[PDB]
This record gives sequence, structure tokens and C-alpha cells, in this order.
Amino acid sequence: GSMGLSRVYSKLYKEAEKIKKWKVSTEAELRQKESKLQENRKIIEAQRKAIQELQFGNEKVSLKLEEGIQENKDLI
Amino acid sequence: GSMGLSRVYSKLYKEAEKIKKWKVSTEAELRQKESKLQENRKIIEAQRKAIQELQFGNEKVSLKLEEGIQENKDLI
Amino acid sequence: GSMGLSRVYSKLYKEAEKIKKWKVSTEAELRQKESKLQENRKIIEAQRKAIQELQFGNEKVSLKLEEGIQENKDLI
Amino acid sequence: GSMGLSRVYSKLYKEAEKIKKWKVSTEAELRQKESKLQENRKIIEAQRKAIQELQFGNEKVSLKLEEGIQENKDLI
Repeated sequence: GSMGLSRVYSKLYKEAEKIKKWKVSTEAELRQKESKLQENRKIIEAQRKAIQELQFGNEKVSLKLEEGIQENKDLI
Repeated sequence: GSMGLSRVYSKLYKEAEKIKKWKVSTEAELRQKESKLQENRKIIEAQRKAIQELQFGNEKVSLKLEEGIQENKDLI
Repeated sequence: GSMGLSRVYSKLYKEAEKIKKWKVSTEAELRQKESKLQENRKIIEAQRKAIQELQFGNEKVSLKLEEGIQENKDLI
Repeated sequence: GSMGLSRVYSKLYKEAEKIKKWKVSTEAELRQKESKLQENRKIIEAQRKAIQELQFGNEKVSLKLEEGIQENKDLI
């Protein structure tokens, strides 16, 4: 056991490699999750405005149909 | 035949009565036909204006339906 | 005045002519009034059925508009 | 410098603490990003189906309006 420090040294090297590798891995996954979150915010805002416009349109159509009913019903 | 003129006279009286009666009859029927003709002109003008108003209404209803279709179709 | 009867005779002839002429005149006017009355009945029945069909149509249009309103209003 | 190893030892302890702390931090942020991504998928699928139903409704309304126009236009 005249080389305990060489074994400590070798062990520390391997652990540093595992930790560096973990860093690379976890950061990369973070950037991918963040990227796809940003994409998600875009899609969600898009769909929100779309639903808003569709419902506004349905209100306009309702007013026209009501006008047509008034006109028609004076005739009956 | 010492009274031929009395027979002429009696015959003329009867014919005058028949003609007077015919006058009364035909005039009365004329007034009734004229009366009901005037009624007919009223009904016909009434129905004419009614049909006019109904068709005008149908044009207004058509414009409203067309507007509603435009509004609806922008949404599809 | 040895010809009173000739004067009666001449007067009767003239009156018969006036009455015959009146007959022709009044009958002719009767046929014309009757003719135009019959025409009037045709026009009136025509317009009646027309108004009937138009109002029936307006009821059908009303049902369609009501259906369109139901469909539209579920969306709002 | 009779205690170089004590200084190595102390340094290693501090680095292990920094790395452990980093682990806690990055995992926690991962769980939060994943959580909010899952929420995002729910919202997006919800809005998708909503837009689908709204557009289907607009097609139904269009057919009704077209029927009403047919009915109306036979009248004009």
C-alpha cells in the first residue's frame, strides 16, 4: 500500500470525468426543454388569438342572422 | 171588331209595363255589377301592393343572409 | 186632324226604335261588365294563391334562420 | 508545507459541496421545466380540439345559411 495516493488520484480523475459528462448532459437537456417551452408559448399564444378571432366572428354572424330574422318575421 | 183600337190600346199598355219592368231589372243589375267591379279593383290593388311589399322584404332578407354567409365563410 | 192615328203610328215606330237601341246598348254593356268581372275573379284568385305561397316560403326561411341561429349560438 | 494533504482534503470537501448543490439545483429546475411542459401539452391539445369544434360548427352554420338562401331565393 505504498501507492494509496496514486489510487486516490486515479479515483478523483474518474469522478471528475463522470461529473463533467453529467454537466454536458444536463445542460444540453436544459437547453432542449427551454427551446421546446419557448416553442410551446408561441403555439399557445397563436391558438389563443385564433379562438378569439373565431368567437368574434361567431358574434358577427349571430348579429346578421338576427337581422335576417327580424326582416323575415315582419313578412309573416 | 168595333173595338180594334181598344185591343191595340190594351196591348200597348201591357208592353209598356213589360218594358218598364225590364228597365228596372237591367239598371239594378248594372248597378250591382258596377258595385262589385269597384270592389274588385280595390281587392286587386290591395293584393298587388301586398305582393310588392313581400317581394321587397324577400330581397332585404336575401341581403342579410348573404352578409351572414360572408361573415361565416371568412371563418372556415 | 183626320190623321191622328197616322201620328200615333209614327210615334210608336220611333219609340220602338229607341227601345230596341236601348236593348242592344244595355245588353252589350252587361256582357262587357260580366266579361271583366270574370277576368277579375281570375286575377284575384291568382294573387291570393301567390300571397299564400310567398307567406309559406317566409315560414320555411324563418325555420332555416332559426336553425342557423341555434348552430351559431352553441359556438358563442 | 507539512499539511499539503490537509489542504487538498479541505479543497475536495468544498468542491463536493458545490457539486452536490449544483445537482439539487439542476434537478429541481428540470422537474419544473418538465412539469410546465406537461401543462403545455395539455393546454395545446385543449385549444386544438376547441378550434376543431368551432370550425366544424362554422361548417354547420354555413349549410343552414345556404339552405335559407335557397328557400328565400325561390321567392324572388
